[PDB]
Amino acid sequence: VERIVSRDIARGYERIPIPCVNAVDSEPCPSNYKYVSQNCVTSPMNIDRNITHLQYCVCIDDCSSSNCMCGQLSMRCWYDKDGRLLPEFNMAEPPLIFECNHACSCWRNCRNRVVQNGLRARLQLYRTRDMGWGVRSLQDIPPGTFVCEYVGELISDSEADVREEDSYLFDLDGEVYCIDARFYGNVSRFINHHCEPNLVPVRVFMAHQDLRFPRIAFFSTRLIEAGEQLGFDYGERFWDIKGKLFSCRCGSPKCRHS
Amino acid sequence: VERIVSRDIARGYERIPIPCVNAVDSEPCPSNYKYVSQNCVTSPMNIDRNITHLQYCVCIDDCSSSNCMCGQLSMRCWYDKDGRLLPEFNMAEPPLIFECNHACSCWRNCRNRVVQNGLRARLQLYRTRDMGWGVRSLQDIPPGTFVCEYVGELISDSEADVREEDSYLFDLDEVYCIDARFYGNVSRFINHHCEPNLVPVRVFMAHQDLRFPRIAFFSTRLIEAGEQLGFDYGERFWDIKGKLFSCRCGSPKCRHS
Ligand SMILES: CCCN(C)c1nc(NC2CCN(C)CC2)c2cc(OC)c(OC)cc2n1
Ligand SMILES: CCCN(C)c1nc(NC2CCN(C)CC2)c2cc(OC)c(OC)cc2n1
Ligand SMILES: C[S@@+](CC[C@H](N)C(=O)[O-])C[C@H]1O[C@@H](n2cnc3c(N)ncnc32)[C@H](O)[C@@H]1O
Ligand SMILES: C[S@@+](CC[C@H](N)C(=O)[O-])C[C@H]1O[C@@H](n2cnc3c(N)ncnc32)[C@H](O)[C@@H]1O
Ligand SMILES: [Zn+2]
Ligand SMILES: [Zn+2]
Ligand SMILES: [Zn+2]
Ligand SMILES: [Zn+2]
Ligand SMILES: [Zn+2]
Ligand SMILES: [Zn+2]
Ligand SMILES: [Zn+2]
Ligand SMILES: [Zn+2]
Repeated sequence: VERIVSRDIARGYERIPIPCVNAVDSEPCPSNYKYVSQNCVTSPMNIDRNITHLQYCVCIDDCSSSNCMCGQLSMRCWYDKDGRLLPEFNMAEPPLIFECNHACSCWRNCRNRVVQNGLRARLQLYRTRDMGWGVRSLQDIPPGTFVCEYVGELISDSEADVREEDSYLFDLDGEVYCIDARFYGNVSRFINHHCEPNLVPVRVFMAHQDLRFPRIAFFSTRLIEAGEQLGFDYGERFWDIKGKLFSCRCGSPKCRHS
Repeated sequence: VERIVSRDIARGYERIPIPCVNAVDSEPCPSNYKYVSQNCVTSPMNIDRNITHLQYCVCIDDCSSSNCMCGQLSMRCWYDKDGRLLPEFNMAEPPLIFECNHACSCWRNCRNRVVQNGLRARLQLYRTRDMGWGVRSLQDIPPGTFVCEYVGELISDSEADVREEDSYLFDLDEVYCIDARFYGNVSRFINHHCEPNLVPVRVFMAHQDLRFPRIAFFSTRLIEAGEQLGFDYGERFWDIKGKLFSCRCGSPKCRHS
């Protein structure tokens, strides 16, 4: 029996609801954090938002030509007309993506705008048998589709150094910064690690181009089938620390942390 | 002959297009500014965005009850079920409005969220006969409706002190201004009227830094389809510009003619 413990963990802040179900145990919907749909701060982060520091394009079309400066900052625009990454996109070593912004001459519906349009896929928080909560897709997701952003509290490395919990940390890259999704986060905080992951994180710039503060967008690395759990590779720093305490349960025949 | 010089001056950044028409002269659509749908900065404004500094409500409903703590911040929520200001709203002395935010327990579709849902009314930039460009409504607007935000570049009082062009300034109160001269939305084109159909209301949404209210224009009366929008620029504007020109609003009670 699959109980519905929340019809929407986002309380309407996403384009569609993100329900939560539990077919495993009696645990209620998680409530020891606050859902936020965009990154937040406690202590101030001096993100450079001077509008005159944005690089921008002067395109008179839909930004599908090689002359778009935003595509050139991205090496090329990697988006097809449906917002999916081109097959040539390097999933193993992704470039920086510079989406168009409000300084550009183009319209809000131009080709180079995907992550700034926000989560679209139908996701569901659910109780796994042996890895706590996880996130699954309720629909087929084609390859190269934007799935969700890793959203949370932006903090300095020195602030991360003095927090007891580091199990919900994403390192952004001298002065380095982190997204801590422990106390404030979106759906991405519940995604478990997989060693052959169906999501890859991509560093993206949209409303600002402060290179210290990429936003982290997960794109699908393959066709994700309806019902599949999402996963990304937490990376070597997470496992250098947590491997002391537990081993990976992703179950991949190519698992690297078992 | 009414020429359509732009189907949408906002290039798709608003919920609806804002066309521009000219039935008066040769002038093409204005292009000596950059349209933005939300406030921007050049020099940094240290707006307090610490999420733990937000006051918030714990409502278990749609925030239509007497107990919503966000409504209490204005003594009460002033929005009805259609998002319009209650008849008792004091147009002559508007309170500060604190809308719900992401720290509240309520849902994103609660009652206390209007200005944060963005411009909805069907507006049009057009060429007036004797006041340059103006903005008109294409639809009837009932009283108390959110029409548009005064959007532009947030600058300090000392920065405004050294800017030559001051015809697109809105004063917020160590005071700040919105300068819509170089970056602005549709509101930068609204002309002054001495009996205005718009009133500016100070609103707080994603942050509650009292130095930086956002300026939301609400209708003071039923605005008729085709009517030009206007607000009262105030005494500081006319104390300065009265030296150069007189008011052309045409009101029989005009105060700056
Ligand atoms: C530039 C360094 C950024 N910093 C400080 C950091 N620290 C982590 N952990 C601890 C922080 C608290 N101190 C008591 C011990 C170290 C940490 C843990 C991660 O995963 C378990 C992780 O995954 C991606 C990234 C992490 N990043
Ligand atoms: C909080 C900052 C208040 N400040 C500095 C200011 N200055 C204005 N104007 C000038 C700026 C350049 N100096 C040479 C002379 C004064 C000004 C003009 C306005 O409308 C004609 C107005 O309308 C609402 C508001 C204005 N506000
Ligand atoms: C960001 S959380 C994922 C959400 C978590 N499952 C929960 O219930 O809140 C990361 C934590 O989940 C568990 N986890 C995630 N991936 C795992 C994996 N591949 N193997 C074992 N545990 C994993 C570990 O406890 C890890 O510290
Ligand atoms: C913020 S702008 C309004 C848009 C302006 N009509 C334009 O074409 O850009 C303010 C300027 O418009 C003109 N204006 C606005 N209201 C006026 C009024 N009631 N009487 C005379 N001129 C007015 C003045 O030149 C004023 O400095
Ligand atoms: Zn372009
Ligand atoms: Zn573009
Ligand atoms: Zn661009
Ligand atoms: Zn593994
Ligand atoms: Zn409430
Ligand atoms: Zn509230
Ligand atoms: Zn509310
Ligand atoms: Zn007048």
